[PDB]
Amino acid sequence: ANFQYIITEKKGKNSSVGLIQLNRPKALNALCNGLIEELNQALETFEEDPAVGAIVLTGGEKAFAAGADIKEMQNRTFQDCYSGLSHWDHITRIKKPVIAAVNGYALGGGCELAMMCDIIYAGEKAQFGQPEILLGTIPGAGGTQRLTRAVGKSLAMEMVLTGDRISAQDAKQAGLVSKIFPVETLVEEAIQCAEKIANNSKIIVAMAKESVNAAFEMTLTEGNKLEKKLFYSTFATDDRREGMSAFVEKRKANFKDH
Amino acid sequence: ANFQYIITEKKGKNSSVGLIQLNRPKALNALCNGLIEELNQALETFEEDPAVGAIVLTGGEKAFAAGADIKEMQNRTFQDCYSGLSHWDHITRIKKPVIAAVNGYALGGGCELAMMCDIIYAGEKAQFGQPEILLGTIPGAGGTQRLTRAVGKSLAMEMVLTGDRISAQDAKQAGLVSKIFPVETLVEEAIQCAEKIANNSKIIVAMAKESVNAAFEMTLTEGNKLEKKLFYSTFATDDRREGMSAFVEKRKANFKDH
Amino acid sequence: ANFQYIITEKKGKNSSVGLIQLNRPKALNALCNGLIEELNQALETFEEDPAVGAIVLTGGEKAFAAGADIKEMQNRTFQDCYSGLSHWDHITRIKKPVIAAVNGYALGGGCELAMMCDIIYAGEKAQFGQPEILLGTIPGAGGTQRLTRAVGKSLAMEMVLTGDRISAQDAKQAGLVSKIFPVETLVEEAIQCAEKIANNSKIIVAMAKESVNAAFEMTLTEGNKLEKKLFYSTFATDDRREGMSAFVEKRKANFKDH
Amino acid sequence: ANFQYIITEKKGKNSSVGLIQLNRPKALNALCNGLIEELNQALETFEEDPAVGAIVLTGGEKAFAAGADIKEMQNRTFQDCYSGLSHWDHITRIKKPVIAAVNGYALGGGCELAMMCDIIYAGEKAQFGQPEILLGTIPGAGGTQRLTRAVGKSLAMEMVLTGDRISAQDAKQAGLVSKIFPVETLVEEAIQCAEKIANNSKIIVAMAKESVNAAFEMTLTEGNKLEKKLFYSTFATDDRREGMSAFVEKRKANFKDH
Amino acid sequence: ANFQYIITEKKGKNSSVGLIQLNRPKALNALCNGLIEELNQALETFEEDPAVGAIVLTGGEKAFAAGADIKEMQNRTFQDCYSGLSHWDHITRIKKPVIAAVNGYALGGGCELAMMCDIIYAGEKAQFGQPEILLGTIPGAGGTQRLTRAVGKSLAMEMVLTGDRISAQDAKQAGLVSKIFPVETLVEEAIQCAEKIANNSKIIVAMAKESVNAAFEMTLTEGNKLEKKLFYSTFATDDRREGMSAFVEKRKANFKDH
Amino acid sequence: ANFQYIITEKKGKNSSVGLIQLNRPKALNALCNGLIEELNQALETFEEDPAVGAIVLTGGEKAFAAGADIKEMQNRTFQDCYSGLSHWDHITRIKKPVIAAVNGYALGGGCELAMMCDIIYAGEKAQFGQPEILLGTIPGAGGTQRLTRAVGKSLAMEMVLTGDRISAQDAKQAGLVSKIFPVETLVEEAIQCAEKIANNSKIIVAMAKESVNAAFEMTLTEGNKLEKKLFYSTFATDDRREGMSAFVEKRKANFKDH
Ligand SMILES: CCCCCC(=O)SCCNC(=O)CCNC(=O)[C@H](O)C(C)(C)COP(=O)(O)OP(=O)(O)OC[C@H]1O[C@@H](n2cnc3c(N)ncnc32)[C@H](O)[C@@H]1OP(=O)(O)O
Ligand SMILES: CCCCCC(=O)SCCNC(=O)CCNC(=O)[C@H](O)C(C)(C)COP(=O)(O)OP(=O)(O)OC[C@H]1O[C@@H](n2cnc3c(N)ncnc32)[C@H](O)[C@@H]1OP(=O)(O)O
Ligand SMILES: CCCCCC(=O)SCCNC(=O)CCNC(=O)[C@H](O)C(C)(C)COP(=O)(O)OP(=O)(O)OC[C@H]1O[C@@H](n2cnc3c(N)ncnc32)[C@H](O)[C@@H]1OP(=O)(O)O
Ligand SMILES: CCCCCC(=O)SCCNC(=O)CCNC(=O)[C@H](O)C(C)(C)COP(=O)(O)OP(=O)(O)OC[C@H]1O[C@@H](n2cnc3c(N)ncnc32)[C@H](O)[C@@H]1OP(=O)(O)O
Ligand SMILES: CCCCCC(=O)SCCNC(=O)CCNC(=O)[C@H](O)C(C)(C)COP(=O)(O)OP(=O)(O)OC[C@H]1O[C@@H](n2cnc3c(N)ncnc32)[C@H](O)[C@@H]1OP(=O)(O)O
Repeated sequence: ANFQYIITEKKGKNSSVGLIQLNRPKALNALCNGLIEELNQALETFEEDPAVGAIVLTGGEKAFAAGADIKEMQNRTFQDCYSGLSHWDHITRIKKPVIAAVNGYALGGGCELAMMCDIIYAGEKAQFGQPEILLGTIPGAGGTQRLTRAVGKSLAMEMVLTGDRISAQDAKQAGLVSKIFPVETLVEEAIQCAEKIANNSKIIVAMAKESVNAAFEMTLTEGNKLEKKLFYSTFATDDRREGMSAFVEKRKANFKDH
Repeated sequence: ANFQYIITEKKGKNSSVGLIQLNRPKALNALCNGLIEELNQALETFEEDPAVGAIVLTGGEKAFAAGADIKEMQNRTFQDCYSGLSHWDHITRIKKPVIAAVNGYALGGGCELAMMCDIIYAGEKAQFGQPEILLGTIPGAGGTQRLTRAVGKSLAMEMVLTGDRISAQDAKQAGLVSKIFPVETLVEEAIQCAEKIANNSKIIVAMAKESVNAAFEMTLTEGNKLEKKLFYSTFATDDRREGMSAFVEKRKANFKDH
Repeated sequence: ANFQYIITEKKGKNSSVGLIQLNRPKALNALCNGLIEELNQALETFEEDPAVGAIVLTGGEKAFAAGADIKEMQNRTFQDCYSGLSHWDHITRIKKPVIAAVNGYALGGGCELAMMCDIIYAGEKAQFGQPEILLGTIPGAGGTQRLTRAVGKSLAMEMVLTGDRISAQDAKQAGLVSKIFPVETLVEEAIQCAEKIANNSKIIVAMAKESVNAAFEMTLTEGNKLEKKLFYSTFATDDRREGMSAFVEKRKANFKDH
Repeated sequence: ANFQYIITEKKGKNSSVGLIQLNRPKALNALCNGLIEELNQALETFEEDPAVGAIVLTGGEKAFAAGADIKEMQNRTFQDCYSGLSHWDHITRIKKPVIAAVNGYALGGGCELAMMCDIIYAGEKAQFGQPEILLGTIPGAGGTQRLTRAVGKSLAMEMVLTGDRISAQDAKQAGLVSKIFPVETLVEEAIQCAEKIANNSKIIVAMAKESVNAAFEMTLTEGNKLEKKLFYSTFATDDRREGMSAFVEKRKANFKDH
Repeated sequence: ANFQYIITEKKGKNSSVGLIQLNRPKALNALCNGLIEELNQALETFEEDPAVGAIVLTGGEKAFAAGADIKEMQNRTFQDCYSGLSHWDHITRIKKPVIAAVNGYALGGGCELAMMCDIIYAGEKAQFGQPEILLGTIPGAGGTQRLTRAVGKSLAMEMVLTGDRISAQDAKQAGLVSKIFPVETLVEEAIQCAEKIANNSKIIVAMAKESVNAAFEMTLTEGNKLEKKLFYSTFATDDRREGMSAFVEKRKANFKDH
Repeated sequence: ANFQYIITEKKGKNSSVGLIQLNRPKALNALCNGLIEELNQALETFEEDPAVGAIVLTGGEKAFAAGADIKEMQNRTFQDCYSGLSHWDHITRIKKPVIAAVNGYALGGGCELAMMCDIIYAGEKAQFGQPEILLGTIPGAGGTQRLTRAVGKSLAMEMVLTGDRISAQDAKQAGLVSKIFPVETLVEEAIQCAEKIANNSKIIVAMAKESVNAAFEMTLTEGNKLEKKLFYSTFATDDRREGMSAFVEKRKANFKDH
């Protein structure tokens, strides 16, 4: 469509990386309903596009996304909430992998949106935080849940109770993010990692992703049994036969996505 | 009351931080029943004090606490356990946040009491450990559970099976504690974090704390749903209206704990 | 027996440590059905030897193990999977502690084998990875489950979806391994950790290992209650009464394994 | 809208109950994609109607519904499944209560659809079953999960593994259904149970329905604590003050749904 | 003490049974704060009385208990709940078994109190219900959790969403209660069950009770393992050795509660 | 082999049902190690037999099994249990369905062995119980877990804490067993049900069985998703195509176990 709040581009080898860029820089990309509706639309389009194997989500160089728009919630009631932040986690239902390339601020709903991605790459000056407590509320889209599971009780409690930000280097050391890149090459490096993934078999990559996600939803006993079943499933695909022949016949693999 | 084994003080801005100091230096604050009874009293008194928004728990410079009291345990039988270990985890039922400021030894029951706190700050010479195995027993107040969830299986196995101590630095790197301070300022630094948590609304802070804790008790799916209900609940308070107004109007929020 | 693929030896003080070494260096220790079978036999023999209190598992300098054997798997089918990698987790059923000493490559099934040990020590040049996705399959023995639980979602997703390796240093920082040592002393350092475990009471150590393992199978509430029960159980042993009388009596405990 | 497969109607005191009637009896209400989409829209419409407080779902007199449409499924593949039957559980996302009035056959997808409702009333000649196994497949929409949790392992295994049907009386005795009525008054009796529900506050009913559904997603300890939060949240509503004043003042309650 | 709203007595063979009778019949046993505090005291006194091995909780003939007390809840606010019905589940922490003998009404808080006992015996005219919804609130002490787990989703949803009562016979058929007896001998029949329990070893009974309770708190795999460790623990008591010796020696066991 | 304690035969149409009869009538089939060992061999042999699709497990007319062997357990110690019950749950790892046909007593370990089967059919004079508590021990092979999940808390507590037996009719009413047959035809009836099961595809039957068992190990969300995956799996098989072709061609299906 004609997007007012984001820009999308297809990037990388063979146009296989979908790039979604939040673009509301005077508001440092605060998450408003308008922008969320567009993000959701773009994610669905990329998800349905057969040439796209992975998505990179990024913002501007000073901010991935600072916050939601407070003015937009300022006047709601308990009843309003309860009976009526609904479309905020559509990103968790995409099957293809999604990499957040975070430069600058990722705060509040912004930190949450990044944690919902499968992988996070941070720029050198990135900063993460959940300042919701400073506004008299608490994180409402996994900020108390995905953060704690990544960084441990002590650091998550400190962040959620004080609102204090942490640096890209603290995030990486704690495992909230897995690489740090220079500011000017962040998105390009995220695009390469996405390309590498997109070169894999899509149906296998989707099973792997589902398998890793399952580790937050099951005991280890049941997570292993699920994994084992996804693993048996891969033997029903041509890609599995091809990847393994390629290694025996010492050649490169040619996946076809089934 | 007139405490035999602890000292309590009110501190920080407006006396908003309750300080509790273990004070049985002759036994390196070994946690005998009597001391635990006084601790639980001091915590309840803080909890009920409307001036108090956070608590700091600390020992002396040489030990936070060197464990449960081995002398009191020596002569117990399997059958004493059964029909008889009891008020050891009252601290987990306090709604207000509790920060452990650990200088020196925190071993066995003492490491466990620190890990039950929301946040741990460590002094430069602090040491953590679970030496229970060296007495022919295992950790009995979360030392195999909270430790493992903070530092990973490999280090928690190594600590629990050998009894080896780790440093403050190793504890920080592993996410068991979140900051390290010089010995002589640790307690002051912990009070400053406490005072920051105490400036926020007491009822919102209690909710946020409940939400974070819930990351250890449910799948990520039901944790996100429970957080969302608590987020909705915030919109039932005056302090949520006041915080959101203050952000929009760009002024200091004046929270009144409801 | 007469082993083709591994070498076993008894080591440490009084020969209390069973060492198992994978020995199929022309395939970089690839884990074929034959070798898994021997490995399982060697594990059962050490578990049954009353002289052995802990096991070290290791490979060569260049590789701990490069994976399941891709040539045996090549012509498997979805129905073969279903109706017939079955003894692949026998190691998780050994009650005595097992430490992986990983030099060089630990990839795919080899990374998984290491992650199933209680403790991992890594050599300076070690590398961990899950390159299954490059063959059109996913990790099938815990590599989406135990990895995620040790290193966090972001790093696990990146490793499983790209197949990229991580260094020993990255692995320690993320808590997948708990110590790093020079290539040449690695095994010796692992035998020392093992010998220390072996000096402790075998019954309490088996309990303490169970308890730590429970942290991935239950909520924190229930894990604490199971631990408490096993902690009560220790009071049924001679070793528990000795270990604590020793401390009180200012003398060396002498453990009898009961 | 112009519905092919279902009929809808408002019923009961003040048009408070929305009635959805599946209406493809030349195929015994076999649930083809077409019918599901229609079903799903009707559910949404009643969900958004501020006059309706409960929905009654029902089929014809001889079949509630005899499964998904075996002819639509005949030629699908394993890769079709993976990459491409999907809106089957929209009903689980409706917040208002939904009662299944089941006359005649409710088999396979049909039995699943009824088990996804909150309440099931059965006509005297109703029959429930999961005959998937007779087609070479297994239940795919909760038939091995919701059935087993309602009837116990022995009866579920017998049903799933043989395909045998059970009677309305066996279903009530086992707790899969909760009342039995004559074939010819079943719908009207469901409607009167729905109107009783619709007389209660709509926000409170939604909270209660969520509490009860959480019994299948959490341990009891966590389900109690979630329940407790929803219970406290009711005190933020006018409806609660109103129901409770009306008891005290011995008068009827007048609820406003907030 | 000198009780205002309850009566206690010791009954059974050798006065081995503590009987607690709720006694506020002019409010049908509405559970005000005051009565809750005396119940809790009486429970604690039987728990510590070494002559008592099991407790029987009953009410009057027309009512066991009609609920929490609506006049004391009437003016509470959301902030009251929050930063404030707290000692309501002390009965769940008593180690000795508690049997509810329910004659007459057990509604709302009163149904919940009975579901918190280990065993419920119902008189012929008893009725069970959760009418909270009719007051614009939801059950707040396990009514949506313990009821659903006993009777299945359909019947719990119907009860919680309509407020309708069910009979003693429906409750027994659904497994909410496990015996029905005549109104006039109900309490003596419950005493008989408690005396039988009290003749058994207290320590093994307590462990059996904990093992049954674990069935609502973990997966079947882990509850089997918890149970196995409790079963090994029994072999530390004299009573277990006595119990089996007596079977093999063809004589009566004499238990000694250890 | 030459079994001392059991008898096996193949039965039903096409000899498709493996019948294992416990045959140690002078001890009422008390389950000593020797008998468990033979039991497990007989089950493995039927598991591996491509003509067998289901197994019927039975005892004699007077006792299915009266428990673990009290004579063998008498002189065990705490410490024996630690290091040394072990192959007691091999039956739970069989993929083919197992039906217990219980005539007469099934008590203690014998009630537990029946509950470990997928389906229980009971003779008219069968009796179920957990009399462990009368020997000073608790159930140790699922008696506090599988029982409670089948019959609800109240009846399970009453059985486990008193040792009282329940009839066949009480068991069927509570959902512990799914059908009652006359004593002299019970085995023939169970074999007929096994024969139906064995008419279906063995690979689809095994997946159906694994799905149903999953209901005890996962929240409903994750149980539904695992089931979905299994459902997709079936589309990789020939039997799924054949069964669904057969309905539509209105002929009888010809399954080939793949
Ligand atoms: C449910 C919870 C269960 C918890 C279970 C547990 O925590 S089991 C407990 C686990 N923790 C312990 O095993 C650590 C035990 N303590 C030590 O190992 C050591 O004290 C230490 C390395 C920390 C410090 O050695 P030092 O030589 O500096 O100090 P020293 O040992 O002389 O201690 C000073 C005095 O405190 C006493 N003391 C120290 N630790 C104690 C303890 N846990 N229980 C009782 N008393 C203790 C001593 O015995 C000595 O008293 P006297 O010389 O005057 O007698
Ligand atoms: C349930 C579990 C499922 C597990 C599934 C898995 O683990 S799937 C497995 C995942 N792991 C594998 O993908 C890693 C494959 N291996 C490699 O990429 C590479 O070998 C390497 C990166 C380790 C290093 O390569 P190098 O070039 O240094 O060494 P090179 O490739 O010459 O390998 C040395 C010899 O070992 C053999 N070999 C190496 N890895 C093997 C493996 N995993 N399975 C079988 N055979 C293997 C190769 O064929 C060459 O054998 P010949 O020259 O005699 O033929
Ligand atoms: C993800 C979710 C997955 C769900 C997957 C599933 O539910 S698998 C589906 C499971 N359910 C099915 O097995 C039930 C199949 N139905 C039956 O076995 C039988 O129809 C019956 C026992 C229900 C009733 O038999 P009767 O003899 O009275 O009626 P009869 O067999 O003639 O059926 C009446 C008409 O309905 C059609 N029909 C009935 N059930 C159907 C189904 N599931 N798919 C499509 N068509 C069906 C038939 O083809 C016939 O139409 P025509 O004569 O015009 O052709
Ligand atoms: C955390 C936990 C939360 C728990 C929350 C709850 O249990 S909420 C509460 C839920 N339970 C209630 O909704 C049930 C309320 N009660 C009723 O519906 C009805 O009393 C009844 C069907 C039980 C019986 O009706 P009867 O007509 O036979 O008796 P009747 O209504 O005249 O009342 C007898 C006297 O008892 C008092 N009474 C009855 N139930 C009460 C209650 N739950 N709390 C306060 N007082 C109660 C009434 O005021 C009247 O006193 P006066 O003569 O002085 O006026
Ligand atoms: C991990 C799993 C742990 C499991 C733990 C358990 O199952 S503990 C086990 C729990 N189950 C038991 O408590 C039930 C024990 N048995 C009884 O209560 C009773 O035998 C009975 C009520 C079923 C039937 O009484 P009757 O008098 O008809 O029959 P009787 O008692 O004479 O049994 C006939 C013969 O078999 C023997 N016998 C019966 N049950 C036995 C058992 N569980 N272990 C060993 N031997 C047993 C008797 O000792 C007797 O042999 P001799 O006369 O030669 O002596």
